Amino acid sequence: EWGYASHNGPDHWHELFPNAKGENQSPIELHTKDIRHDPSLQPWSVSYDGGSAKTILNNGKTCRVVFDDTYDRSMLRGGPLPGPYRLRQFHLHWGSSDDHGSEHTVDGVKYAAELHLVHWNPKYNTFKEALKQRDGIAVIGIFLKIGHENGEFQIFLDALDKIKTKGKEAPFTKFDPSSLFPASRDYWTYQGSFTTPPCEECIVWLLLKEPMTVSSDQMAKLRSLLSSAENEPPVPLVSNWRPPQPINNRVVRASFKHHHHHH
Ligand SMILES: [Zn+2]
Repeated sequence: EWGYASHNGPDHWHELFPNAKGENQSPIELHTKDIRHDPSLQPWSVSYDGGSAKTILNNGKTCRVVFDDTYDRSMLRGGPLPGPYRLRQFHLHWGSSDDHGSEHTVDGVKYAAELHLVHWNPKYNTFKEALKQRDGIAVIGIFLKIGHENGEFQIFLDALDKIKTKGKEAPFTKFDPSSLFPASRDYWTYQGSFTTPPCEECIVWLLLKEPMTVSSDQMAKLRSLLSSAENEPPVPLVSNWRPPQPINNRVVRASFKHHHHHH
């Protein structure tokens, strides 16, 4: 229905999805000088079940891994969340070249890609109902910095062979996404929305400070996917990222103390 071309891109979504025009849209630019450290922000911790991974697919917008959220198996707790959230799926956004690709930016710096781990509050009984609440969904956002090749990320990349084209899907199991987390757990949080239509404003964002490193070759593997079906001309699935939206005056807090700015 929508896309990332010039006729159906972000600047054209609001015409079909009113929420695109909302006041709490994501992503946003992160300027450390305008972000306050909140000492009350507690740590977040996860308990994932690698056996919970179910499918990997290509919907022509990105590549997503779907997990079994029929019950509390892979949970996210702590941080600014009121209770535990179920892991439902993770997907990526990336650019055409290594110099850009992430949706959020930290002090002007863009990364090659951004990984979004999507969770939802069971208190709301159902993902659909949860989508209606401002804190219904929680998303762990991880940046991918080019550097050392990532071993665990390779497990995921290899599977891409099975879903080169749009509309494809295949089994994917025994993969624990926490294996991709950097050593640091410091994060930034604010309330926003899904970066793709309908752009619901039901997300509590947790962006980790330390990015995950991946090799240029590995990113190359990522860009090998196609945004078009099978009996169609090869169209590379690149640039599936949304530019920053207006921060307005939303509170953006940091769980860590940044020593460089004051005494
Ligand atoms: Zn996303």
